[PDB]
Amino acid sequence: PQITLWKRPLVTIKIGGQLKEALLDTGADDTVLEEMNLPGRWKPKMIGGIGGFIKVRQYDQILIEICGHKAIGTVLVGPTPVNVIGRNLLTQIGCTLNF
Amino acid sequence: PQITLWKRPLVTIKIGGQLKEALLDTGADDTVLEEMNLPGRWKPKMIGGIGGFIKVRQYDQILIEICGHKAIGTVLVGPTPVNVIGRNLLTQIGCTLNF
Ligand SMILES: CC(C)CN(C[C@@H](O)[C@H](Cc1ccccc1)NC(=O)O[C@H]1CO[C@H]2OCC[C@H]21)S(=O)(=O)c1ccc(N)cc1
Repeated sequence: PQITLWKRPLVTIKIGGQLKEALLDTGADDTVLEEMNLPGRWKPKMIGGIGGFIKVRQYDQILIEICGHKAIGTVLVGPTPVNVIGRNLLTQIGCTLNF
Repeated sequence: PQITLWKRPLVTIKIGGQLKEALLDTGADDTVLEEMNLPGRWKPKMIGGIGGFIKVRQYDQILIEICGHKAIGTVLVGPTPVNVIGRNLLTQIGCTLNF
């Protein structure tokens, strides 16, 4: 589809057998999701933006479905104010910016 | 143009007669630039990101050219980790997400 930017580009995703809402975020290097109890091992990481850094748990090779498009890759989990699908997964669904 | 997301969607912008590099950021409502001298009146404001809130100077109705596309709108100046072009200007240059 085509998504205009009048409002936040929020879409439904499916991750770990759960449905959530997330932003399609071209400004996010990596996908970051609200606190959720995913199984498997993980690695500590800190990610920075406006306001400073938050601590997140890095899970690798996580399957996510974004508008029926499947992708699998890194998912960071932590106390983020919003769920963002970052470029690491946006590339996998064929997402481009166009003007 | 059509911009893929294998690397950061960085573009050259012109603001206040100066060239700068900036990130096309669909997850940003607003446009936030690093500390710089901008001609015009400004008001102090707060803006919140992934790591908390920062103090910015709000400049209204500023001319800004993004990759050869003119916009006139609000620009926030403050200690952002990187220059981000948010939706308030992305809409003006006709930017959409497509997949
Ligand atoms: C600042 C960017 C270079 C990086 N950010 C993505 C960006 O889209 C955030 C994503 C975002 C969105 C909402 C809340 C927090 C973070 N937007 C943002 O900070 O925008 C602010 C300016 O406009 C306002 O509108 C939203 C917040 C304000 S980030 O959230 O900090 C981030 C950093 C690293 C990763 N892997 C993922 C995300």
